[PDB]
Amino acid sequence: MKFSVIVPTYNSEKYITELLNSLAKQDFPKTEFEVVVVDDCSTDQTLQIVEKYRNKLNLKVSQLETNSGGPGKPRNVALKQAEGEFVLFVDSDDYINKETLKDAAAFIDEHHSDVLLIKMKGVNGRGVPQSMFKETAPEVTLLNSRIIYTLSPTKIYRTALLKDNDIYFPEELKSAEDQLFTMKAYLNANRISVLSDKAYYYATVSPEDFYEVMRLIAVEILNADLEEAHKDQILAEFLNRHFSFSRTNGFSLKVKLEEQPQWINALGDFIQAVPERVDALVMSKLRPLLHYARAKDIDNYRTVEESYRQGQYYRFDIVDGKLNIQFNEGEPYFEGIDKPKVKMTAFKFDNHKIVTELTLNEFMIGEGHYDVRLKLHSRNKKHTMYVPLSVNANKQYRFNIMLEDIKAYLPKEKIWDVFLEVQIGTEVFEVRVGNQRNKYAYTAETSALIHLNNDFYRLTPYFTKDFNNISLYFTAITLTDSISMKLKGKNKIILTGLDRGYVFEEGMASVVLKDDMIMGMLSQTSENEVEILLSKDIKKRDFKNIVKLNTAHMTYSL
Amino acid sequence: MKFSVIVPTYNSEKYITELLNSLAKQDFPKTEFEVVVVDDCSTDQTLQIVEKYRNKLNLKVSQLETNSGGPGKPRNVALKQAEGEFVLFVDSDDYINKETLKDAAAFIDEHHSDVLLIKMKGVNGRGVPQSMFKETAPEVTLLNSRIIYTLSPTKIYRTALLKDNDIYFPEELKSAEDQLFTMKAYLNANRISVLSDKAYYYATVSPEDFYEVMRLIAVEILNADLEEAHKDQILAEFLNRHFSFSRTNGFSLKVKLEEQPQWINALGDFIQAVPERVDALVMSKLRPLLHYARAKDIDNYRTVEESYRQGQYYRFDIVDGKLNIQFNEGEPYFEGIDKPKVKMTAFKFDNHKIVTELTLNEFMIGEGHYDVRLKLHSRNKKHTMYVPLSVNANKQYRFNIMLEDIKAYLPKEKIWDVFLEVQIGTEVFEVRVGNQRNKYAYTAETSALIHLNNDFYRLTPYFTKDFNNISLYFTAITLTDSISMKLKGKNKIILTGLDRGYVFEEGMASVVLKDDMIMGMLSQTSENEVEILLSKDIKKRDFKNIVKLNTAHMTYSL
Amino acid sequence: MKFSVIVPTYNSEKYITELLNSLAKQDFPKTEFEVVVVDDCSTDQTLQIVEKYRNKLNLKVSQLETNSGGPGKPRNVALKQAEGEFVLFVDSDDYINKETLKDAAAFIDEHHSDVLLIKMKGVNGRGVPQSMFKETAPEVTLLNSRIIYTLSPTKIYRTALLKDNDIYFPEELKSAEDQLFTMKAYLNANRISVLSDKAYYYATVSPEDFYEVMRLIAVEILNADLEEAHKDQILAEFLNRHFSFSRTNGFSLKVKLEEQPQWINALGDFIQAVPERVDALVMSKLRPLLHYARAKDIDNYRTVEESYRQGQYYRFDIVDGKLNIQFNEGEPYFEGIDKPKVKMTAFKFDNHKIVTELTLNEFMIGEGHYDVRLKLHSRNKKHTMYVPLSVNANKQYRFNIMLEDIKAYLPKEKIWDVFLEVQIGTEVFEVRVGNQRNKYAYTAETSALIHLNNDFYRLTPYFTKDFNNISLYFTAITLTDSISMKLKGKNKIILTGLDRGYVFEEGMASVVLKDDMIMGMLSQTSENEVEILLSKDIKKRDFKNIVKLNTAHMTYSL
Repeated sequence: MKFSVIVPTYNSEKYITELLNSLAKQDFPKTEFEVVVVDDCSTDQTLQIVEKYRNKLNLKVSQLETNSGGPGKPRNVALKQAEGEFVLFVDSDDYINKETLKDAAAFIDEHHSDVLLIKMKGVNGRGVPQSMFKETAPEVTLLNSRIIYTLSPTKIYRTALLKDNDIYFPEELKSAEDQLFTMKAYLNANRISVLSDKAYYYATVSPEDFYEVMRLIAVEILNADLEEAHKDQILAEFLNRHFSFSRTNGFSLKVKLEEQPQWINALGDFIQAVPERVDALVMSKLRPLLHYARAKDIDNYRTVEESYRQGQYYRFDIVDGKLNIQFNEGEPYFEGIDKPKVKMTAFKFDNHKIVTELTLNEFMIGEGHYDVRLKLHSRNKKHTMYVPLSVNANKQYRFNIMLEDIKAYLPKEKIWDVFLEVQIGTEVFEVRVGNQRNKYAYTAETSALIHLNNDFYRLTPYFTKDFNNISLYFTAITLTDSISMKLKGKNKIILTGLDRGYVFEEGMASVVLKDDMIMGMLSQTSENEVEILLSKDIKKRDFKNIVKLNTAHMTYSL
Repeated sequence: MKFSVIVPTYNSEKYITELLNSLAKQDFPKTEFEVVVVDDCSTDQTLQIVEKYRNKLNLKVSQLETNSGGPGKPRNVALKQAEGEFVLFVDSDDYINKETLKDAAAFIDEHHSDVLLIKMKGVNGRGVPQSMFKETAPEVTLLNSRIIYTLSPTKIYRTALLKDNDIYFPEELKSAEDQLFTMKAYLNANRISVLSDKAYYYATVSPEDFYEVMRLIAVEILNADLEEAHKDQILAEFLNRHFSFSRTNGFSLKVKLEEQPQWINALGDFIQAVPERVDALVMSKLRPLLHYARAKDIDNYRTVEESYRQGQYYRFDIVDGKLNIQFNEGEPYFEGIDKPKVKMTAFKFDNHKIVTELTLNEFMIGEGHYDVRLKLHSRNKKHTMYVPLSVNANKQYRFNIMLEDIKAYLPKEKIWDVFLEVQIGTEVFEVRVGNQRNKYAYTAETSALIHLNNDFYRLTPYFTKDFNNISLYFTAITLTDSISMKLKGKNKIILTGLDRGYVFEEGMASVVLKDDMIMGMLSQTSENEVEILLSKDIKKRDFKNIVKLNTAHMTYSL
Repeated sequence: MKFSVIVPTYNSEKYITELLNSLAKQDFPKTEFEVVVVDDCSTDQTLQIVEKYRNKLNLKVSQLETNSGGPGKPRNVALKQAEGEFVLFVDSDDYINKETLKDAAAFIDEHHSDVLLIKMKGVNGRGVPQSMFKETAPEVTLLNSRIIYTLSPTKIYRTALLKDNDIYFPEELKSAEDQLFTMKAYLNANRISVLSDKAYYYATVSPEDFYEVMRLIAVEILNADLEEAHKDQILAEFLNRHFSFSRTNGFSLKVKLEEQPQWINALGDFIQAVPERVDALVMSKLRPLLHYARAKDIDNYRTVEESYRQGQYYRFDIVDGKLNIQFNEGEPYFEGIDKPKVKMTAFKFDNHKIVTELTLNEFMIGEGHYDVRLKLHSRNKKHTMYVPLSVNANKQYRFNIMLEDIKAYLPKEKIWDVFLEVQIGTEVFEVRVGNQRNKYAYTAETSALIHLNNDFYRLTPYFTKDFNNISLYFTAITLTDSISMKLKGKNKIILTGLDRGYVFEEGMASVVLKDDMIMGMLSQTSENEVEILLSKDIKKRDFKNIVKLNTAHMTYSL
């Protein structure tokens, strides 16, 4: 055979039908795949609905003598019963696509994959991460990709890869038992593949056993058949993920103060299993958690997290976007802790204002103790412009760049670079924003009209070619050469942007003649067109005498 | 017996029945507690009411020869008559819970407590503090707990603890004679417990006798059988409560000038008893007061309290959130002295922006030496929002909360608390506003329409129930279920608020059809109706086809 | 003979007749003055023209054997020949007022001056100090007048003062030689006077010599027959002028680098004769320059001058308006080193907002390290308003003052003066603005209409009489007494300011009736006339029934 579907079931009567159908609707030969469903001793008509697919699917039903309490053992007993060339672990609450086994079998015969990663899609609001399923790579490792950011068994593994190297689910450890199964596959797979052509997989205690599994992963990486420099970098990105997205992230804040001695000890043996040379590779804000984990000093560990949330430190000084923190009278100085990273999460504008939203992802300092201002620096480093913070929420700072405020300053230069100024007392940081951002919500070269001294200019936001950073292009134009004015119907004025697009502020509008004016409603139909739904009909001979044209906050005389 | 309820009555004919019912409704054996009632020579029929409880309770009735002037003497006369193992001082105007004695004996039998503190709860608006009854603790001392913040005799004392140490209420001092009693019992107790499982207690002249009690407390603190360091600390926290809550707090600003020399002499002999070494442990703002109390200088004492009210000082400078104040010409320099009083004098809001005016009534620093920001904190303390200062005048700080800038940050949570950040260099003060304010010029549950991603929400400014503090409530609504759109006449659209009133910005407003628009005005008729006086008339069949409806600066899709 | 006029000439043939005529034209008896011309070995016909006057004047004519290169040796030769009671030096290209000797003679006989300054006047673009010639003064000193700011020898000196004290021009020092001569006269003079009734005097290389003269002056001052504190004070004034206006100012920025060591060595020897106690007496900015001059250290000296000129300092803070500056690593801090100049480069306003731009023309600290706010201060100093910065471009600071934000605070006072507050940490500058400005863009008394609690007010910018600064006058008005409203045609409403112009924001506007509304476009046709071009006709009977008039952002109930 080719595949072998393993399904851990436990009290899944109300939704096993959604999975047994996906396996039946499979666009794949029935003789080249099987479904091994081992039950964890259910108390409902679960096997009785599975047996409704014995004729539609090659089936191997098994049931444990007693309940195990997790998908660990049901997947292991089914792993010994699997006779196919590959395995696919699917929980009973999930389902797959109709062409999942078809596209996977072809992808195997072309790249000869040992571990295959299919892109997942979340239903009913389930994540399911995405940082590794943006492209289709026939070969990845734990450094050049993000496969280390997903460790669930919802992937495709080679049966010989897991049986020869002895890779089974730890039955005794019911806490995150899956993270060891995948990491053992990642370190022992000669080639790891990521498939991302469509949506394939559709998903729906004492900290002792948890921190033991983490220690097992740190040991498997150090003892794998890889280069020593690569072993700690793989272990570093694993600590980059554990201390940021697992339950360890801030346990001294949430876990009861009575049970924190139980946490710091179990976590202590995990970090003690990681060499102290790896601390230079993990994220700099995690090193104070790595030192206080080995020493098992919970009091000094609870303070490091409390010093991060509220941004209060006992003693500190800054050396270029990186601080040197002393969390207590006598504790050592952690140096090289982190210029703050800036990502432009939003960018909207028109002929009235410019609304940007810069978000500070990695800023160790707490919010409120530092002041930020948006800097608009010229290319020749002569003129600049500072726009204050309009409103902020957490580390999302929104600036409202009103054009009327900066109209009399743009004609100084044609290239206005957009920096973000960060200041803490007397230390001013100059971060160039642009290279990290979301998808630009406009078409390229989309400018906005600016009237100034009976002349017309266009403020063109664009990204530089060097480092993809955003700037503002301010140059003089001619109206009749950029935007055409036509009369659609008898109560609509269409402004069509010829060479480029021109966005404008939607809402109320007003056109003016020598002796009459008509009110209208402006609305952006497309990126290079604008409709003005007027109140009364304007005759075409009156359309030739449009003296002035205003918006809801800006005016333009013809 | 296990308990001896001591009841000092005097003309309690109108409310002793509630107490005598609560003492009979106890879920406690009758032979374990006695009610020792000592009347202070009443003028009415108070005793005739007590006598009718002799068949339900083991009653002890007595009456002094003349009125003593308070519960002072009647509490000691009942103490010699009390033969139960423990005493319980309950005023003639208050009453206790059904399970008071029952939950007290079981708790004493489980920890052998010498002073038990039952949780007090006030009726008809009576404080009754709350800081020390947040938890049920088996053992607490005068430095790791707030038990010093409650010196009322309404507690459970061990008959041996009071008698074997000559702990009796002083008779010759009528002012605060009950604080020396509890402090004598606090220091001499080997174990102090606090029972806060439920609500147990329901509570309803020359200063020569006042500060004389305070003097006996300071000497009692210095002559206790504790460590010398623990003596000065218990003496300090006593000064931290006396000078903050008793009559000393600002007496020079209230007492007549002809009687302030009398006050500065009595308060002096109490402060002269406190060694000058203990002042280093008192709160820094009281050290100037403790100095002029020993010197008994009332002209310089009044100078300090007036300086603390208005923020004026003869010569000062700020050194890291702490000021060094000299109150007069030729006086020593008090250094290292360290929240402002806020009253929301105005609050206006609509579907466009929010206007609130927060005023600083009392601050220990002049304007221009600190920054202020408006904080909108979430209930779970996960999210936050800061609005920059729009304008200020002296100490009246006004903020403009533009809804367009904050619409992207509200749906993160549903409850937002309104704080007030005040940063002096780096030390921040987060003041909860709303309780002190002017009259709320709106009706309760008055919300405001908000539009975001074709959804309809409501911003409901409300006041919390625990502390009357203002907050904002964000949740979803159905437009056709909270607001109705009707046609008054032919040129008026009457917006009606059903379940709650909605405020909107008055001014220009337009309705848009598919191929026709209409200009109009917007005037808030009443608090739950809005008039849209249009420019032209509109037929009833066209009123059904209103696709979009805007205000002065906001749009809304129908 | 009252006067001896001493004239050094050198190739003066083209201009010598002007002086000789002015001496011949003196309204003074010829017997009572002589003219002593000593020619510095001219190669033209200077002497022959001079001889033409030997009958009109008592003339002594001499000529040196070789050109001395300067007036020093010629004047000394003449002074040895002078028999006048007084001498007057006039340069060969200068000339004197016809009434000079007559007026000076009378002044001398009334006051017995030993040194007599006579007011100078520059022709053809020359100056010529004036600041010490604003008044006539019979007796001045170096410390209570500005005489130390003019050291040329174009003055009247008592011959016996010079000869008895051996006061001659240094011949071997060719630079600034007249400064030593005049300093010596001042210090020996019993009375120094200034005669300013009219314009009397009409005026048309290595640094070893320059700084050698300066060192002799220091020695001369310190050795004078004056009080010790006075010697130090006089010397401080000489240093103030010398570093500010002599060739010493900025020498490390102008002189070739290879020669700056030579400058600092001659300058160093000069400053080394000045006791260090005197540095405390000099303008604070000069103190670092004095320090490094004494040490003859050009590298640190050049850094100081460059730091001043570019506003960059290695490390500094500001305490109460003065800077503490460390100019280089390891160097001493110089403390208490000394307001920015402000020009109002824009001012626009309407009934909706005020827009003003302030430009810092000169400021000892670069952009970004200070904060600025606009301050409105009531004339009685009781109330204050602060407006945050809206945007800034380099040192151009723009403030948008939204009148809706300040409407509630304006009624407290009538006069609001505009200040710019500049805060650097905790040192605050209050700079009154208006006296430096671009041309005010409105007719005087042009006002804005404000509506507040059913009452109408005008906000009127104006300029003060005493210092021409800008203030805001806020007072109540009666609308129908101040502004007329009339109908022009059928679709235009004209608002005319009757007593003053009223400026309104241009753009959309509306008039509201009790059952109707009409939109329009507002345009400012003149500075006291506003036109609202309505979207339709209005009957005369309904124009009288306008209840409400709205602009783009404001409403006015009529």
